[PDB]
Amino acid sequence: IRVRDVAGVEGLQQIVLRNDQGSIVLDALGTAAPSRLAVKLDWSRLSAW
Amino acid sequence: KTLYNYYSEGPSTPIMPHLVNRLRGLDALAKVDATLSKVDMNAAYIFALRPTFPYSYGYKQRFSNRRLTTSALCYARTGLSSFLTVDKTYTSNSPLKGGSRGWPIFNVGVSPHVAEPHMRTLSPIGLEVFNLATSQFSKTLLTASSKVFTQSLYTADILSIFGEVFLPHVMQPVSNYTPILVRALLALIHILGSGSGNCSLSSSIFESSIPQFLTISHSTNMSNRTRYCLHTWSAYKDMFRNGIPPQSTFPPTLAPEGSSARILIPAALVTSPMFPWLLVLVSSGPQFFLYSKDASINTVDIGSRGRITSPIPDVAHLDLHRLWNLFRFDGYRYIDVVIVGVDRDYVWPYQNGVYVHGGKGPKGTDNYENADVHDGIGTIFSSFNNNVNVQTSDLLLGLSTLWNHITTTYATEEEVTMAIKIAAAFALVYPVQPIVYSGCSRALYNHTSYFQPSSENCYTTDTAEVKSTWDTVELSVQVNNAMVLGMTLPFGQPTVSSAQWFNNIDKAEISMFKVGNLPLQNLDYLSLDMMEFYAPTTGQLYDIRSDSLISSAHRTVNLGIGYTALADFFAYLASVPAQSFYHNRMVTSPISKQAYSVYERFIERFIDDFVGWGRCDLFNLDTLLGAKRIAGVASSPIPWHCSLQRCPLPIIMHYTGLHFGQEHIRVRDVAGVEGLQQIVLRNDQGSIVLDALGTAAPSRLAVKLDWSRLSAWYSDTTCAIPISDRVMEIVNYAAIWDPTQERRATGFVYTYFSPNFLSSFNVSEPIFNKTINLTPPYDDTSQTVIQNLSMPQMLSFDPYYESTFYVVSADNEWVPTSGPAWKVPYLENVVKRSGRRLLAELRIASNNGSGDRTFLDD
Amino acid sequence: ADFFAYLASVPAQSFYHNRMVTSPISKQAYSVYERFIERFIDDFVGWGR
Amino acid sequence: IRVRVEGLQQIVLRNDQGSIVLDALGTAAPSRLAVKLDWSRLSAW
Amino acid sequence: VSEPIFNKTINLTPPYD
Repeated sequence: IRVRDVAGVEGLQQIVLRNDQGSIVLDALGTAAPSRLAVKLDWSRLSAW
Repeated sequence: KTLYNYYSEGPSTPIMPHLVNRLRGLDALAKVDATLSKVDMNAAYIFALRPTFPYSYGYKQRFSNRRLTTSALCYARTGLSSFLTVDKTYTSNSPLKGGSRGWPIFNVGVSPHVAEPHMRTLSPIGLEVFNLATSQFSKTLLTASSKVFTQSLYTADILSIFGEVFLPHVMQPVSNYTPILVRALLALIHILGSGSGNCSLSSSIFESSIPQFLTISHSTNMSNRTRYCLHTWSAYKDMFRNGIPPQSTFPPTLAPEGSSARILIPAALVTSPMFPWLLVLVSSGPQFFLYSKDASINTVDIGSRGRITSPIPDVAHLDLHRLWNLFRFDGYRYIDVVIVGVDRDYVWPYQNGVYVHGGKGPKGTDNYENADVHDGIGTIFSSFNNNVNVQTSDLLLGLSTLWNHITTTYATEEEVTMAIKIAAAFALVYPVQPIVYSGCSRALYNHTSYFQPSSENCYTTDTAEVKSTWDTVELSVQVNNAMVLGMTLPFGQPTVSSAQWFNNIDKAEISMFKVGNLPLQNLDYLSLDMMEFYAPTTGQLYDIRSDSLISSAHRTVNLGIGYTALADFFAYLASVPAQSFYHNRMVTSPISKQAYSVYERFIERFIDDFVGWGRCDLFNLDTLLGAKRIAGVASSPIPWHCSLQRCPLPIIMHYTGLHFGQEHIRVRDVAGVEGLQQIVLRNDQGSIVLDALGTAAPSRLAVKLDWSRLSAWYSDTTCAIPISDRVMEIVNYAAIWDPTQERRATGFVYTYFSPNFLSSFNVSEPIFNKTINLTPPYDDTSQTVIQNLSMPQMLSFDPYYESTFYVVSADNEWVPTSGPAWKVPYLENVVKRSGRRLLAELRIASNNGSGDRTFLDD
Repeated sequence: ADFFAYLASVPAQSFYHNRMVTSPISKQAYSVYERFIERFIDDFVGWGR
Repeated sequence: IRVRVEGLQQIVLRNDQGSIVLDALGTAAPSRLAVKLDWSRLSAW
Repeated sequence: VSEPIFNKTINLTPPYD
């Protein structure tokens, strides 16, 4: 379980949705779920997930 | 570098060099990316003008078994972002919750000092004129070189009308654009609003966000206007003898109103959006008043537990002033605007019905003969007309364009830096400091003159949730006047001037005393640069953030908050009591002027060491010593033991490096009497009456030799403030013993912030719109215990002479060297970027795929 | 200029009669495009852009 | 008997209305230990 | 005052009383 304070945006991804008029509608932060290959190379990723 | 380096560094023994070096380092860290007011205006504005200061909070108690908050997270902000008043057309007298009857005016004068002009390079035409004027002639009657003698000293027949008009300036080419840059920074910050979002005297009404729509109001009485005349170049030069207008027009600084200044602008630059902002920012102000278009949408009321009520109960009878309305600037009173290169049928592209001297006339005729004088900037371009609704982005577009043009073409890095530092002195506005008072223990009732608990200037208006017991201010007329008179700027100066607009009568009251002064902008430099007689300085910025108005404004607000924090630190070191800044500062104990005599030394040394401007323009005692005093407002019975402190403690720790962590709370068992003193009182019969234990408060010299003593002093004397009752836990065990007081026993003072205001700290950005949750969902400690963000007790109740005083045991069971028995609030600064700030950083640093920065990187 | 507008992703519709009332993409596109234009003008023409 | 550098103290007292009522200079009477270590201090006293 | 100009806005009163 992670308790980090975060000040540098490492590991973060911007999630954007835009309508047909070109205007942004969501613009939310997000973290990427690990792939099964990633856990195959490092099983602790599954524990973190 | 914010933490790790700076948050792990504490104060050093020579404290002024340490504080100045830290402030320089923090200014280098103040970074809002310039390519952010491109994709998201509002987020960039919020980041620039309303910074956050994250910190962690906790409490400690010795024998509790109750959970209590341990590592909470909060975001501390300072300042008024706008001002709430009764509307102009309120004919009633019933008090309105949050609506002040009037507002302060922070009147700024014209400095007697002149910004030092640095050297400039001439353009090819200026160089031609210089070479002509320095050439060798025979001065015979055959050529025109004799006309300087046969016609007049001021003849154009050798250097043209232009080289003749600009001859003194091309003999010695210099310029300085600091005054206009200062006015630009101030206009941006005052229109948008720095601070915490608080927008009232009520400490609980908050402005939802940066306003989106503004409305302009004219006032003949309050406004500080400039008179304008419009001429074509041909018409302007035809009103002087043999043509040839005067060479220099810069007036003496003591008499800017004596003559008429002129500005020479080519026809190409007139249509620029920066031109009306050029006429503003160099004139007197405010020439018009700015209000939020609708107060119901952008104002909220925050309860003591964080509940947000969007429509506050008296929206329809309130006006939300911008800080623009609270400041008054002195500049030029008469300005001639001369357009160069237009025909005799020239038409003023802005406001209709305005005819340029020598342009198109009212009847459709050309070569208009009258030089009409227009009173105020609003009588020309209609974008500043009365009752005009505008969106703030279009209003500030011209300001941003002006800043970029001047800084990238005419100014230098030194001018921009100096303008930022000067503007910081006027960038923030704070309310009168609220303080509470613990009272003293019943066991010491006969040895005190301050037995009962009390509070001063604690005003809240939320009725949705339960109100804190310390907030008992009733906003009557006299109290409203006193609280307005207590409001201060970052260096602590209050204002004596104020305005008032209700019923249907518009009235202003300006005093001779001024909060400060700004230098005049020399219009000759502007004319020379727009007429292209000086070479541009385009390659002399060296910084980045200087070409952008918004990044510079962020630097200015950061510096201004730093000024406030350092001023509070200095007031603590100088032992300046909070009451020395209230409305009745001049009629209470003589300690006020004595404290000023030390406070001024601290501020003057800081300003000389860091800013570099003339000190008297940025801080002086005139408004402090010119206090008016309201008769019908008696002061609360509180001892003068707490310092000035307009900022919460975490901000002060950010700017000074003070450490107030949990490691300073003492839990010793005590078996040997080390560090203890016996406090004895005897009556005239020789019998003992008190015989109490006590610990000696540290002297300022002791903390100067060891700054950790100050951290320990905070732990030994601070208690968490309760919500529902006026019984602080500390008074059950401890009291102050002051031999310099006739009755030696007192309680504790504790600068106050109120739970409503503290709930605004629960969100990482100051946006409050009924979808934000300010209530801590899994911690109920704040339901009964308020954070204590006050600076500790003052360490000296006499500005000049040092006398030891003590914390004594009031109950005879608690031993002072054992440690506190109450709840002790430790603190720590934390580096933490908000989610909104991280999203913006991803936009402009990892998802920025603009064509430039890819293809024009070479 | 056409090549720059392509490299700067300046849409064709940002030069129509209704370029201001259609989308906020237009102002951003102008901001990007003017940099290419000024850089070229200074590098080649030498006159004041 | 003295007839003519700084071993004195400024003694301050204030009342409830923040007003200084004494603001006077004073000098400390010697302790009996000081008299024991220097008997001329009693003569000065 | 630094200059011999005295009309109406000049403050000739002694500073800080």
